[PDB]
Amino acid sequence: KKFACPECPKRFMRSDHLSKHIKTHQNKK
Ligand SMILES: [Zn+2]
Repeated sequence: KKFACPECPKRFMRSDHLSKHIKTHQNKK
């Protein structure tokens, strides 16, 4: 529900710091 790294079952309260986190899930490529 809401926004949150769809890759890992975590929880966040924003889209900025939340996006930067998912940025490490797709290193390069
Ligand atoms: Zn994640």
